[PDB]
Amino acid sequence: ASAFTEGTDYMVLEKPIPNADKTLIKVFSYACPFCYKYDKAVTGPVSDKVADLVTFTPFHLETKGEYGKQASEVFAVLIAKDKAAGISLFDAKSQFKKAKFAWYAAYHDKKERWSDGKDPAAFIKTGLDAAGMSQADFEAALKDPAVQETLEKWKAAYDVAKIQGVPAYVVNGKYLIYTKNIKSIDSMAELVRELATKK
Repeated sequence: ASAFTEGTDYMVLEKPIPNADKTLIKVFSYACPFCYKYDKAVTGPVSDKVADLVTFTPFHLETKGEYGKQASEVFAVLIAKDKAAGISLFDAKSQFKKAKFAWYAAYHDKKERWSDGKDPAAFIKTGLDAAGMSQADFEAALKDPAVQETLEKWKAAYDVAKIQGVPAYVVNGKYLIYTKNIKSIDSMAELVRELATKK
């Protein structure tokens, strides 16, 4: 039927993310501990359960941390590359996934700060080395118009992140899930399916 409750399980965004129908967007930051937690355990299984209905669509939040935009640039490049190649963003071979988890580990587990903003080379190296992509290949791919448009789209992440922090899971660009009220993977997957099929 309909099992979930407006104002508790989810809310409608005042300003929807445009051009996002049939997506599960996850607004996240490399510098976000709960993003790491959810990425390790929840994001994959939930996305798998709803993959027949919505496409998993990461949105990186550039405003958080000293290297938010550098991370966004790398992620945008790596997602574009993975998707060109037909590789799932949860596949062991995903370059996006490798970079993402390398940064999560460095930042959250090893408390790496790469000289507090002054060493973007060192920051980018952590992600690119994990992904197996060269500095030169990254700077060249950054120029791709579709990558630049991804970066423009992700500017929308800030107003969504403000509401209840990150991670912020959004369905069809319209319905924001309350992270603190997520009960389980099985529950969240049904919540996403319910939201995805709203008129």
